[PDB]
Parts: sequence; C-alpha cells; structure tokens
Amino acid sequence: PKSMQCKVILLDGSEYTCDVEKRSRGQVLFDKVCEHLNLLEKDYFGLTYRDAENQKNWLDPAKEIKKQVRSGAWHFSFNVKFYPPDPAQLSEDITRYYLCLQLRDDIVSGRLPCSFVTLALLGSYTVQSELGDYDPDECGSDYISEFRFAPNHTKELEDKVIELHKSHRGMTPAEAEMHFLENAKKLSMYGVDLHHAKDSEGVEIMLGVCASGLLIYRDRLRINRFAWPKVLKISYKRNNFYIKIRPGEFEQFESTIGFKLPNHRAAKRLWKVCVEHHTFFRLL
Ligand SMILES: CCS(=O)(=O)Nc1ccccc1F
Repeated sequence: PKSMQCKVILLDGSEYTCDVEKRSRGQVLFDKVCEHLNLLEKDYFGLTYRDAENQKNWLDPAKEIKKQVRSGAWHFSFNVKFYPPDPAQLSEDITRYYLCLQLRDDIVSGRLPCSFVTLALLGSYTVQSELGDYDPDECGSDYISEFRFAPNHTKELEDKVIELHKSHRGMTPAEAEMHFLENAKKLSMYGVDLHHAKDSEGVEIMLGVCASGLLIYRDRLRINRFAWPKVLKISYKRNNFYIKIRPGEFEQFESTIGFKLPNHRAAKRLWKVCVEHHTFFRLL
C-alpha cells in the first residue's frame, strides 16, 4: 500500500505531518488531524488546500485527496468552515478554543474588520486566556505583546489591551475564550466568506456566504440579504452563478438573480460553499 506525506498548517501556526494511503478520501486525513487536536466537535471544521490558480478550496471529505490536489503538493490548512452563530451552544471548551484561534487569524489578516475598542477587548481576553492575571513585572510603560491582535499594531492599541487585561483578574481560560466569542460573534463580517463577482449589469459586487444566508455588498448603502429559507435553488453554468429567490406571498413566480464570477472554477466554488452553508444552517 503506497502512502503520501501530508502537511497541515494548524491554527496555532505549527505543522502537523502524517501519511495516508495515496487513494485516501479527505475524511481519512481530516480524522487524523482532529484526533491529533483532541477535537470531537468536528462538523464546524475542514481542511483547505491551494489549487493550481492558488485559490483556497475546501478539501471534500467524501472525494479522493489526489483528485482534488491533482498536480499540487499535499499541503493543507485546518480551518473553521461553519462559524457557529451561538458558540455558547458548542458542547466543548476545546471547540471554542480552536474557534478563537481561527478568529484571531481572521482579525490579524483583516478578513474580519474590527473597531479599535473591539480589537483591544478581544486582545485582552486572548492575553487573559494565555498568560492569566495581569502582572506589571512583565509590562512597563513601553510594553509590546508578542501577540498579534490587529492588521496594524499601534502603541495606543497595546496600551488599551493592557488596561482591559487588568480588569479580567481571576478569569479562567475557558471564561476569557467565551467572552472573546460573545464579542466576536456580533461583528458584521463574523463568519462571512466573501467572493468577488459582477452583477447582471457588470457592476463589481461582493457575495458573502454565512449562517444567516447570502449577502450582496453593492455600494455601502443598500446591502441585499437572502435568508437561506428564501433560497430554493443555487446553480452555476460557465462563469455564471444563479439563485432562485422565492415568490413573496401572493406572487405567481420565483425571481432569478445572476452573477458573473471571475472564471468557471470561481462560480463552482461559490455554488458548493452556498449548498454546504444551506445544508448546515438549514434549521438555524
Ligand atoms: C452550536 C450551534 S450553532 O452553530 O451556533 N447554530 C446552529 C447551526 C446549525 C444548526 C442548528 C444550530 F443551532
């Protein structure tokens, strides 16, 4: 039996190495990574790989790894796929821990925009979780944390993290992580997967995919939202992605909204993430 070496970037930034039989389905590797991580609430997570265009794709657990990575390296990242709207409802602290690590990368990367005060509050919970109670002996008037809190660090931001860290004395890691999540879950881009597209007139929009449905970001003013229940059919054809928007009460016919994606693979990727979000968050 021939085995392939897999490398997986974990959410703490470290590399897990393992081997799977070369005809393995994605679930085989995913199960190995989740066992390594002592993760039981696996449904919220997945592996990503980079395709031949260098685009992030979800590894399909049901399909052969080799038919997905094709010509590319067997290199992956472990990521949150379905961001829970109610992380308090997760059954395990270790699940909430991995969710915090993902969100910290979401913030530092700038995928999850955040006000100054929320950057400092989220940072102060991370510090409390990881160092425990504020100690002045480690931090002088000039202190700068090893922790990455933001896309752009300022001394003002560092000072505000420490001011809020002082307020969290006696807070346990599980408690600070839950507070982190209670704040993060309210951010307008929490759990939003963004896809570049053009509307039916060629105007450049973003389509966001999340628990509450499909969002269409046009021009700061008027952001159109389609709750999942209001979506009967999701389809793609060539470079185009279509949704069927239900007939309102007393309306005779469904309506159709079409989008142009960069290329055929981008249209298919958006369709698959929409179907998966619809399936996952159906009874939300
Ligand atoms: C931990 C639960 S959650 O992910 O916040 N919300 C949810 C998601 C899918 C179905 C039902 C649900 F309640």
